[PDB]
Amino acid sequence: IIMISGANSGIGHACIKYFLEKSFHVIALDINNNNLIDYMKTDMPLKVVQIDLSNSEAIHNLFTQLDLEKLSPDILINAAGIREITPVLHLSDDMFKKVIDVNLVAPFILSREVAKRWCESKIKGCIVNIASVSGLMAEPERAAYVASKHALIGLTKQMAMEFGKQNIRVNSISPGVIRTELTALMSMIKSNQSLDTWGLPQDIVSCIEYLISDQARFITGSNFVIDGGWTAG
Amino acid sequence: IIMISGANSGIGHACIKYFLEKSFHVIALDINNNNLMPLKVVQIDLSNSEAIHNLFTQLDLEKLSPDILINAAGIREITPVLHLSDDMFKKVIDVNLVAPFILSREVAKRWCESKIKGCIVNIASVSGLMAEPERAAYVASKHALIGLTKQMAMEFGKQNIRVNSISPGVISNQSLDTWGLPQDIVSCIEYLISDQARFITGSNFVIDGGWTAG
Amino acid sequence: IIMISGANSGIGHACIKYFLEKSFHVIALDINNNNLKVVQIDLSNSEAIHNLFTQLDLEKLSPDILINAAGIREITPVLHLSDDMFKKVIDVNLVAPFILSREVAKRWCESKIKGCIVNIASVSGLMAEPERAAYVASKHALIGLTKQMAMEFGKQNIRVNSISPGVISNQSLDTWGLPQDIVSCIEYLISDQARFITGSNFVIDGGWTAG
Amino acid sequence: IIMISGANSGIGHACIKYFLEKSFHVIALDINNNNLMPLKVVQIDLSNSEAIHNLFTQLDLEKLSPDILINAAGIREITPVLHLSDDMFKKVIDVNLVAPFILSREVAKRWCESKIKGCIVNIASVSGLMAEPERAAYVASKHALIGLTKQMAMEFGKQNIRVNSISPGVISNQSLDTWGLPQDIVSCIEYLISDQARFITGSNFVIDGGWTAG
Ligand SMILES: NC(=O)c1ccc[n+]([C@@H]2O[C@H](COP(=O)([O-])OP(=O)(O)OC[C@H]3O[C@@H](n4cnc5c(N)ncnc54)[C@H](O)[C@@H]3O)[C@@H](O)[C@H]2O)c1
Ligand SMILES: NC(=O)c1ccc[n+]([C@@H]2O[C@H](COP(=O)([O-])OP(=O)(O)OC[C@H]3O[C@@H](n4cnc5c(N)ncnc54)[C@H](O)[C@@H]3O)[C@@H](O)[C@H]2O)c1
Ligand SMILES: NC(=O)c1ccc[n+]([C@@H]2O[C@H](COP(=O)([O-])OP(=O)(O)OC[C@H]3O[C@@H](n4cnc5c(N)ncnc54)[C@H](O)[C@@H]3O)[C@@H](O)[C@H]2O)c1
Ligand SMILES: NC(=O)c1ccc[n+]([C@@H]2O[C@H](COP(=O)([O-])OP(=O)(O)OC[C@H]3O[C@@H](n4cnc5c(N)ncnc54)[C@H](O)[C@@H]3O)[C@@H](O)[C@H]2O)c1
Repeated sequence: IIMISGANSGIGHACIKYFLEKSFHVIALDINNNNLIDYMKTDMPLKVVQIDLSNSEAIHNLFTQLDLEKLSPDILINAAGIREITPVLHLSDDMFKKVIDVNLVAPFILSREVAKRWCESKIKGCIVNIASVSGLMAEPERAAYVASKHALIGLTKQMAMEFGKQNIRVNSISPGVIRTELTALMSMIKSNQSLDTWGLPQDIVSCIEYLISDQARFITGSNFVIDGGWTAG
Repeated sequence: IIMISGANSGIGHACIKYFLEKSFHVIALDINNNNLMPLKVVQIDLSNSEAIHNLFTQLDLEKLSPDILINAAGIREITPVLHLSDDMFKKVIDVNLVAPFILSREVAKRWCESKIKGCIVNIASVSGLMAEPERAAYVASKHALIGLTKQMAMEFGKQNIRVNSISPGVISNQSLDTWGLPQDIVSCIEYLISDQARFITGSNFVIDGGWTAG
Repeated sequence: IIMISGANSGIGHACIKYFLEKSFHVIALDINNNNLKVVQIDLSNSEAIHNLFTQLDLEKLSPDILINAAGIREITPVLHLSDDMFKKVIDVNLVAPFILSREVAKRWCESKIKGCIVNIASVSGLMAEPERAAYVASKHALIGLTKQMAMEFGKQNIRVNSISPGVISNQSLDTWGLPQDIVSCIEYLISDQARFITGSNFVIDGGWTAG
Repeated sequence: IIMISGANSGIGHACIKYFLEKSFHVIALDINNNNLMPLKVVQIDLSNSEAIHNLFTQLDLEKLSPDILINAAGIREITPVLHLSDDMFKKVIDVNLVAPFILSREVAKRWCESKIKGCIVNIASVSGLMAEPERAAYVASKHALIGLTKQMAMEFGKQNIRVNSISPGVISNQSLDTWGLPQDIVSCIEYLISDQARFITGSNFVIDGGWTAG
């Protein structure tokens, strides 16, 4: 059982399809589901929850439903995220906070909750946080985004230490520019990379597969940068 | 004119005495004032953003705007993560990240409108570079702050607004055989705000007795 | 074809085993050989490297993939660490990766062919330790070098990445790392699934660098 | 007494004026001397480690042990990496990394022997934190030097020997509209050797006008 946030789009949605193909049971979290409706009509082992991850009450109601339905996820993938592009002086309090509530607070809460159940059961859990190269190098017009992505890397490290004794591994992936719904400008992207190729969702999906695998037994608290050389210098 | 949050204790408090004694006009922000000349002391809960907005309404009525922001208000939970509630996680984030962001946006706005230089110094921590147990919020919030620092340094650089951070160690795991003291952090602030710091922006100054070395 | 330095021991030897088993033409380089082209070479000798490349230019053998795993760790108080012991660690741990990396990249650029280099660094490339001045300098240098060479050769599809093993209490996890944790990472990093990965350093360390 | 490599040019040079003018006895170390009061000038190739060992034998016989060491001698190749030869890479390493290693071990030996409380500053670079085109040896050497700073800080910390580095940017890819000047490096050196730097070691001070910010 693998629980994936941001399931309606981009990376999270490429994960939904990939992991259903390899016979995982998938719990999909997203605030929209227009791009999951078709799959909901099938008999695939797919539980879709509609949920505003910025509402921490709704996150409890999620865990109430999972407990009552007897779903303990084995893996959590925190991919849901938002990103502002607005001058910092135009960025309102609420919207700074929204970006924080989705990108940082929600991963923390979902992580505390799955980890509570894993601790209680002696299960060997796995968590992957999708941060960003904005968690390492800043960008203009992105105060909250950079802040939130730096915070999530930090959080990954902290929570790896908190739960390592229980063999719950917690890692992050920091994508560079990946072509999804979230994303002249193209030549600027390339001029800031080393590779002349576009980042795709499959590059992140593959990294997740590596990091949830048995081969990743000794991997915790690390940040895997998947960015075509953006952070190189 | 320097604005200092966390003025009622430790690093912020030590900054009060020191810049008053250097002849600065001081605006002191803290939720407590028991521990508190050109000194405006404000009793304020900095996790309440409505109260930061009202502070600025008062400051604009007073035609009083800071040249310098020191974000030293801060809280550290010590709680096992399973016992760290939603609200406490968020409170730590609202004090340690959201309040520096709001205070910084606000003083940046007025520096940009007045076309005046400005300087912000953010008090982070070594917990911004290295995690520790029982510190989910503290660590995430301090990391976030370091990232906030670099971001706003980039945002405002062209307008000559410098934004830097300091990451103190503790004020065995150290390299030096001495205690970190408040004055070690004050001296670095003094440096970061000075004319000698004209070319320093987006930098994190670690003052930690070798704690982060290895 | 894959070239692996440090082939006689630990991480390098584990790779020889795995990549034969996977059908690769392996080229092992090492000073010792007591444990497939096997070359006995001291990599701290720059003219031996140039000769290996001479020989290899005559045999048609230029690797598709390079794995710099040859390394030595002094454990020496820094006051007793001689000039020559310091240069040697630097010559093996840094200079040789660079010479070996420049040489394969030369042939890849000429042939207009993709290449892949994985540099075995260390968590000592990120966090210092006492009594390891050369080692820590050298592994910090190699992380630097990986990023620089990732930039240098990106637009020729030459990918350059590194791995920072922990030890193969100061960790988060209660197990010991194994040469296979590092081999599995090298495998991932040379895969077609790593098309987008360059300049990155992969930490594989049980949480050692976490905090 | 302050020992300064690279004393003939740029940052080492500007340190010569500066610390002479503040009453330090200075030992200038460089391979050239055309741009060079209690001053001892040594013409020395810092890539030749026999000569270094010589200098210190001599200095011991003159009972001159420096109190402070500034490692500023440096070289940057700008050369495409396919044209960077073995010798060229080794030379950059020998100057930028090996020499500061040796000079540092040599002055620490004497501080430990005499029970002095010494101070070392390493002049690294933003290329110690970020790669650039055509700078394989420079980038590797400068990353090496940050790493050595942390390690020797850890080694000699029980002996109150502080080891720190500074990472100059350029002395558009910056956030500030401005050039670094040697003085920005010199003031930072002055701060790191001071009594207010008592709790500072292992640290890396970036002075780059936002280059590394993102
Ligand atoms: N695409 C990129 O270039 C890129 C690069 C680096 C990092 N990232 C990060 O990767 C992750 C996914 O990015 P993507 O490109 O797939 O984005 P995307 O916008 O295509 O999809 C993100 C999904 O998150 C969901 N989400 C947002 N807010 C939510 C809420 N409050 N409750 C529930 N769901 C919510 C969205 O609705 C969406 O379906 C994010 O964490 C993002 O910051 C993306
Ligand atoms: N002392 C250390 O070991 C250490 C180390 C690294 C970083 N720090 C950081 O340095 C800064 C100052 O720490 P300190 O040791 O001086 O702490 P302290 O507890 O002595 O002082 C912090 C002050 O912040 C104030 N504060 C907390 N919440 C507030 C709110 N909601 N509104 C207004 N004020 C509030 C407190 O009332 C207190 O006066 C903080 O950012 C802290 O995280 C401290
Ligand atoms: N095992 C660990 O805990 C660990 C941790 C971090 C990094 N590393 C690094 O991984 C790499 C391999 O590690 P290992 O555990 O396999 O060490 P090892 O001693 O088991 O293997 C090193 C190999 O490198 C070869 N080598 C050393 N000097 C040489 C020279 N001058 N010329 C040619 N070959 C030479 C040795 O002969 C040996 O076969 C090294 O770069 C090392 O620094 C290891
Ligand atoms: N200027 C910048 O923008 C900048 C940026 C980042 C880092 N740095 C670093 O700052 C330090 C000083 O830089 P600078 O700009 O003053 O450089 P520079 O070239 O102006 O001066 C360096 C000096 O080191 C000396 N030197 C070189 N090789 C020597 C040898 N083998 N023996 C003795 N002396 C030798 C040279 O003769 C020269 O006088 C260096 O370590 C450099 O890498 C400078």
